Amino acid sequence: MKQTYMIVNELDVNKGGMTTAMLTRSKFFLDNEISGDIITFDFKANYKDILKELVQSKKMDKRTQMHNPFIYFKNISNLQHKKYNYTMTRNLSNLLKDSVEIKENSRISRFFNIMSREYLAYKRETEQETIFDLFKNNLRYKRIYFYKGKIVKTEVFNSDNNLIAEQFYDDNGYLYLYRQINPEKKSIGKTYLVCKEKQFKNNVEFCSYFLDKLIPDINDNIIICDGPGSFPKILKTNHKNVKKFAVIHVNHYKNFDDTGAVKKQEDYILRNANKINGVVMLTEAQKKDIIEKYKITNAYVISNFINITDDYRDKNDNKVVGHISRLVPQKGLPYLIDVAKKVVEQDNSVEFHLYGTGEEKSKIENLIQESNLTNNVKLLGYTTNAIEKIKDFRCVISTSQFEGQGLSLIEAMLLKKPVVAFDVKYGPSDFVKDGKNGYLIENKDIKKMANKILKLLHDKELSKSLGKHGRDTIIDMYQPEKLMVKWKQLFN
Ligand SMILES: O=P(O)(O)OC[C@@H](O)[C@@H](O)[C@@H](O)COP(=O)(O)OC[C@@H](O)[C@@H](O)[C@@H](O)COP(=O)(O)O
Repeated sequence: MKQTYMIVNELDVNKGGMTTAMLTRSKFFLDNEISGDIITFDFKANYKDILKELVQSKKMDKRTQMHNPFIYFKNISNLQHKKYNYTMTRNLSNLLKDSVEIKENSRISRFFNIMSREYLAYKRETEQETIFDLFKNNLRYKRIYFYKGKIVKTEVFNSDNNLIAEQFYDDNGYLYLYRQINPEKKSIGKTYLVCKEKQFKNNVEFCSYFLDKLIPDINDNIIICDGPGSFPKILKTNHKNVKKFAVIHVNHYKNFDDTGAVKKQEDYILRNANKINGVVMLTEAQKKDIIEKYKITNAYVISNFINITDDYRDKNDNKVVGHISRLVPQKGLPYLIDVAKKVVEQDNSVEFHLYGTGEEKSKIENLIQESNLTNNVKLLGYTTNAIEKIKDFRCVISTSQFEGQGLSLIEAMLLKKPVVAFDVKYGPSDFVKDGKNGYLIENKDIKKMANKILKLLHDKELSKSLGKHGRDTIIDMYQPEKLMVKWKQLFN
């Protein structure tokens, strides 16, 4: 049967967006006898520890594997030697051979050659990590990295101490990879593979070659590009039999813009749409605006699997409005404090709870101070247990000006809760049924959002009845077996 290779630049912990969605997608795929392997392109010396924590935290599937061009070309370079080459290590043992070791503490140390009458290098020693910074006239020109007893990587610097080149070593202590890095532009340039004895113009070229070397061109092996900046590496491949679909996650338009502009990264993925086997997106509304901005015929509509099956008995009848989302501009919290100003104007017993951490903490604190809704509108901060404090809220307001699918609300609905959400660009219009499960209010209409939010708070039954429909509405639209069937229809 057919095997999948999802694509993104990096994978780590504390990443809860694209990564979570890609990793969730893999789980369902394996259950439908299709492999959901990930492809990354960055160098992590400890990439093995990061992958094990994700599996242990039940965020990654044991069956999901990760392909990386540092791991791949190391395992191939490892084959061409038998013994460990301590050449680099001894070259360093030879640079510091006759130098005084000034141990500043248990971690920091400096080497001084009496004959050279100048400090030669610095040593930072920690648990399983030892770094060497080498100098010439008190100017850093090199950095030697050690991890698990062996040299893993060396970094070369210039006069301005800016990174000019990186070198990657295999498990037999040999140079298998190295690249040029533009000093000021901090951009990856001329990449040189050693075991292939090949030269790549940029990282994009190298990674295309890495995909050609990893994914065997065949009708079965399908490539799903999820990372927007990862697409050039997938568009410029030599595969002729391997299928390639792109997925637009967030809203494609340039955020908080009225000029009809589209984010550069996401603009390029849609202009080369023809070259791909199809450009898939979460909402049907985006399939229209995409056939408007790019007149595409390959655009498909498949939603990101909903991993929420929460069933509970809501009895907490308290006048409280909840908004669990990061404090990013796209959430438009300033509208939420306008809605709160009109809500607390009629009913002074209505409390506003905002949960999350981000770039607008001081913006909201000065906004809450204005109008003096201090005890009413409060910030609860980051919380692991979202469901528990959500179960307590009477209703969930979304003042977000743009969104991908409205995951924040799709979750509040699954927690049988009413939702007064602003009609968003590819947002609530897809699930929020005005009067049936919530209140889709036209954007920038505080007054319309306020009176409706008050109506939910002033009707213990209506709010519970609307919310009861909410969970059933989401379960009905977003069905795994048919979502998987939509995926299968693209693969077949
Ligand atoms: O041209 P290159 O030199 O090869 O590299 C420059 C390139 O333009 C960058 O690598 C891209 O910004 C990164 O590409 P991606 O968009 O595929 O990276 C994914 C992104 O970093 C994303 O934020 C990540 O998956 C984790 O997100 P989350 O924490 O929301 O789940």
